[PDB]
Formats: sequence, C-alpha cells, structure tokens
Amino acid sequence: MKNKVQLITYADRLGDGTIKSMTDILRTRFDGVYDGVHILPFFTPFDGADAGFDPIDHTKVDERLGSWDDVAELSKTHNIMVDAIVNHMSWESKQFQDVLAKGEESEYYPMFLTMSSVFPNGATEEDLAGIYRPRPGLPFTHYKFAGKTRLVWVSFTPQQVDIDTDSDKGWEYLMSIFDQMAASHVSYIRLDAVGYGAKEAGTSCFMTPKTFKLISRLREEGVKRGLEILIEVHSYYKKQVEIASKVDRVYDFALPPLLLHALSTGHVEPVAHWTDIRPNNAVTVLDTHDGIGVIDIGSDQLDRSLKGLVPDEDVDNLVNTIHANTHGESQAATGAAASNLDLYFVNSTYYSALGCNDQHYIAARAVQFFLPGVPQVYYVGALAGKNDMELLRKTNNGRDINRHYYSTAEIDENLKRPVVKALNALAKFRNELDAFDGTFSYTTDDDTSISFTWRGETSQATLTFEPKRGLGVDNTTPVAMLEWEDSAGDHRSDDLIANPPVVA
Ligand SMILES: OC[C@H]1O[C@@H](O)[C@H](O)[C@@H](O)[C@@H]1O
Repeated sequence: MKNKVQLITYADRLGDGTIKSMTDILRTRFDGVYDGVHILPFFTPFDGADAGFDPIDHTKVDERLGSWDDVAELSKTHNIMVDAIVNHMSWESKQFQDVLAKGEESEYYPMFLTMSSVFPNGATEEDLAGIYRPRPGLPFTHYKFAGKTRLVWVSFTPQQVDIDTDSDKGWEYLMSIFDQMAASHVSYIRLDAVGYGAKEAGTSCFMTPKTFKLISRLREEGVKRGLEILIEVHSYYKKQVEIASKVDRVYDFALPPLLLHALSTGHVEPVAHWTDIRPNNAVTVLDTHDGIGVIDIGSDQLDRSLKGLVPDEDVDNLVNTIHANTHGESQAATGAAASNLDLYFVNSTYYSALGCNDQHYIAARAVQFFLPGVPQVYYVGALAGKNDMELLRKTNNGRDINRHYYSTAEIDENLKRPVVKALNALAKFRNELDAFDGTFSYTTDDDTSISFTWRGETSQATLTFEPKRGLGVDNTTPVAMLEWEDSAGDHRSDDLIANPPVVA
C-alpha cells in the first residue's frame, strides 16, 4: 500500500453532495496533500440507519451519489480504498426475501446462517454464552422461512443477517462484490466485520482459526484482482498484536487515545512502550467516522484482569478529560454506560477533544505521521472541525456529532485557518520527503521527552515531543520540535503552526 497520506470522507458530506463533487474538492483544494482516499460506503442506500454500512444492494452505487464510472474516473489520479461488508447483508436484499418466501426450497437458503447451521446438536449454555458480542443479547432473531419460524444469526442488528461465508452462494456474492471493486480500479479493500465472519461451535466465534482461514482465502482472491486487504478490529491490544501478525494490514487504534492522555498529562512512557511493541503494518489515524474508541487501550471486555497500557483510573480520567475539555458535549452525544470501563467509544471530534487547542492537535498529527504505517486523515479533522450540535439534535444519532455536512463554501472558509494550513503543509512534507521510505529509529528520556527519527537516502528527519513544556486546554506553548536534512542541508522548525515545514 502506497506510503502517501490518504483522506477519509463521505461522498455527500464534502462538496456539493456527490462523488464527482468530492473528486472536484479533492483535486482542486488538496493536491499533493492527500494522494489517496477512503470513500465511506456509497452503495444502495447511503442514508440508512447506520450511514452506509447497512446497504440493501452492495453491488450498486446510490444513483443520488453517482456511479461506478465516477469511481473509475477518480482511480486515474488517486489510489482508492473502498469498503467490503463481508459478514452480513440486508434482510431486504432479494436473496433473503427469496429464502423468506420459498424457505428451504431455494436457492439462497444456504447463503444464510441460523442457530441450526452452527449448532446441529444443541447448544449448551456455555456454547452461546462465550460468543463475543459488539451488541447486547444473543446473536439471534425471529424470522419465518416459508411458514416455519427460525432463529437467524445476527451479529449486530436484527436487520443485518449473517452470511455463511464457506457456502457457495455466500462466496459467489462476496466475489460479485470484488469483481465490481476491481472493475472500477480500487486499490485497497477494508473488510468489514470480518472478525465475526466465521462461526464454529464451542468458540467465541471471533478471530478463531476458521476466520484467519477466511481472511487468507480472501487475500489470495484479492491479490488475484490487484486488491490489498485491510481488517478493522477494535479489541484488547494484545489480541491486536496477535491478529496483526497473521494478516497484511490493520488499524492502529491505540494511538489516538494515547495521545489524548499524553497531551492531558505529559507522561510519555506509554507511548515509548507502544512504539517499541506496536505492529508496523498499520494504517494510522486520529479521528475516524465512528467515535474515539477507548476499549482499545483499556482492560479486556470479558476478563477485567488483563490491564492495558494504562491503569483503569487513567482510562476513567481520559473519558472524563474529554467530557471536560468539550464542556459536556460528548455527554450529550455519548450515551451513559454507568461506568467508563464499560464504554466502547466516546463520541466527539478530535479537535474538540483537545479543547480546540491548535498546538496539541498539530503535535498529535506530527507524531501520527512519524510512526510506521500509512497515515489517514478524516475530513472533519482535515478541516479541524468542531462538534456539530445541530445535526446531533436533528438526528439524535450520537456519531453525527463528528459527521458534519461541509458545503464548498464552508471548506474554502475553514481553509483560511492557520492550523488547517499547517496540517496541509505537514502532509505535503510527509509526502514529498523521501526519508520516510527509509528506516525508523526512536529515543526516549523517561517521561519528559521522546524523539522520532527517520533516515532515508537523500534526506533525514527528527521530531522531538515534549508535552510537559506546556499544559492545559488554552496553552499556546509548542510541544513539538522538528529538524531535518535535504538538498538544502540541515533545517529546523520550533513552531509547526506559524513556521510550517517545506521541502527542497
Ligand atoms: O456494520 C456495523 C459496523 O461495522 C463497522 O465495520 C463500521 O466501522 C461501523 O461504523 C458499523 O456501524
């Protein structure tokens, strides 16, 4: 996967509301900045319950957004990452409606998982109890096949029915999706809910062998079409390092909350630790289109005894430091869990989570870009955006606080801000200097300082990071220093907003 910075955006929430308008904004206002892009699901429909992840037809672009040819057009300039939902589909898909009508008789009946599919001899209490759940209850709901009442496997909502991926119709279906992906020249595929995709009795049905088997099968099928695979997994971090070894790429989900901590406190050990132990076949992010996941660095969900990269109190003080820095907006948006070790995500923008502090933000981005992996930026953070309370109050959907519909006017108006210009400058720097295609080294003091070093062929760079040097939401003291070597020799930057870095 190309080592240039990628952008993450909705088609309709950046520009006029379309794939072409998106491509326009991307080409005209971001050239050299984002050389690649991740387009969040654009299939039929895009405006549903879960904002694209519950398509009715995965194979077809929403005709309000565009077509496949808009995708193919965009492939010529930019590398493109797209979503493939491999675990489930709409109960309003023709395939499932057909099973509903004809029951066993045909033809899609085997495509779909039931309790009998996995558990032909019954299930124990322990059988069902041990299953990993992103959502509450049992992963089963009631539906009627022809006339007979059936329990159908459901991982997330009763509306998204789980496919048996080892079956022929199920595989035939996933391959209809890849074939269309390759036809429009997608580079990179995000495999969604793939952790949950393989069910075997007596297991947690989450990241078991049968699942790796499925992933490697999908990998080989992808490389055959020139598609690299990427898995999205929120879990206990040791499982993450476990998983990460046996696949091509993964998200780095630890770093954003880690940076929130360090900018909050000034303790950098945890980060020197993560730098030492993190998997480097990664995609790095700060913000995504879901909330800030705190479960990643916390204690394990099933067994509270396995402790993260900080104490449970420091996770509590993180959820509450966000709540405080945004003066209660995340409270409005994050539904209360009665405790903070029970939270998955804290819904807020990563600018707001910093109390709209520019020095802290830009430092965070710097560190993200210095660590090994391919960096991604989300449109809202590319625009350094604040929490949107109107939509949140419009839709009552927590995650909409971090998804703002940006018209072109708003983009060009937010483009004027110095922090936005510093971020742009910094991506361009990350893209143009060849030192990053090189080798990575790091140094730490104890707590006060960490230095990240890259050395390439014609060029060198080092970023030193000291959150102790200034503290607090309104503190304007630069916490990151930069030095580098290129055609023009040894250069330096002690403030990354006012004195942004350029290459020769
Ligand atoms: O499909 C259910 C969930 O799947 C995940 O892969 C997506 O990132 C979520 O945003 C979505 O709600």
